[PDB]
Amino acid sequence: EIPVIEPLFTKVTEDIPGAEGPVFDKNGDFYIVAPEVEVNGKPAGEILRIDLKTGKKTVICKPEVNGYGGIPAGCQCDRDANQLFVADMRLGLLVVQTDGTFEEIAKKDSEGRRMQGCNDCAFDYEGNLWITAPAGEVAPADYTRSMQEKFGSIYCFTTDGQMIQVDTAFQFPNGIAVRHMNDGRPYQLIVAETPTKKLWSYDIKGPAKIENKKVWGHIPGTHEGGADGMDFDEDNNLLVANWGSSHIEVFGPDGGQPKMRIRCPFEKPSNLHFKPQTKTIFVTEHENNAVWKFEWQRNGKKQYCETLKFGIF
Ligand SMILES: [Ca+2]
Ligand SMILES: [Ca+2]
Repeated sequence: EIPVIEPLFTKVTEDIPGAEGPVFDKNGDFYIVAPEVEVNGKPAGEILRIDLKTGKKTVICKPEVNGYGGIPAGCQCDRDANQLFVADMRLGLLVVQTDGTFEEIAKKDSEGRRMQGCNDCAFDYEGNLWITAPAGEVAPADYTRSMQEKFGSIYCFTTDGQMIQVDTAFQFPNGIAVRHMNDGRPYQLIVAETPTKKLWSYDIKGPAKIENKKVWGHIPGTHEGGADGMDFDEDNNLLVANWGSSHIEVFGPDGGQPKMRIRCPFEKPSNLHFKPQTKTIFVTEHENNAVWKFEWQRNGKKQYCETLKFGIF
């Protein structure tokens, strides 16, 4: 018996193929990605800015490297600069400027191995970027994904520019989040393994240093799919989009089974993001390829881009 709530969901915008990676930059502007946009059967994913007032869409970037289009899927906003870090299933990790210019971060990791296509990412408060990589090698390699075979990896892009594969053998690692102690120190890394209906955790000992891999939680349902994107609220409750279940699961700090479920007026929630300093959660979903918003019980946990480099406390 798990309590379920049915809050009012308000449509923001639609017609965004594979709507994913909702994020707010330092100016408060809202962005999302459309990974499934295609031109002539070839990838032509886009990064869009959405006007929250009218809901009008503006494509600011259509990533492409050497004639190979991208499949942008997840985002995080930087702190020291107002730029976006985008996980791309075809191009790896991208840094995108608000004027639409972009740069591909790496073609190979620290060990010289070819970079894998990424899906989502999360910054810890020290500025390290944790990334899931469910795809195979980046372009120009043939596109493939670990939906059946276990070749999905996890990366950590350190503050000193190193791209380190921290673990592998995942069956489609998807959403990812970092739990911090009250003193702001990175404590645990939570990784969603979609098809297996599992949420995994690691203890963070330092930059690109994780240990004690554990099955942290279980996603409900026997439907095809499972945990996609996720984020923490200010009380460290973890909200997880359960693709294919019509619900967003709410886990307590200790994980295990959901302590609560949120019913959505659609079947495929993909990701979510809190509007800075509010209880408003923006949700992307793949049933109607649209963006919606609803009010949670409390404010979200501050993202890295909201913290101060030169603060006192
Ligand atoms: Ca995802
Ligand atoms: Ca998010």
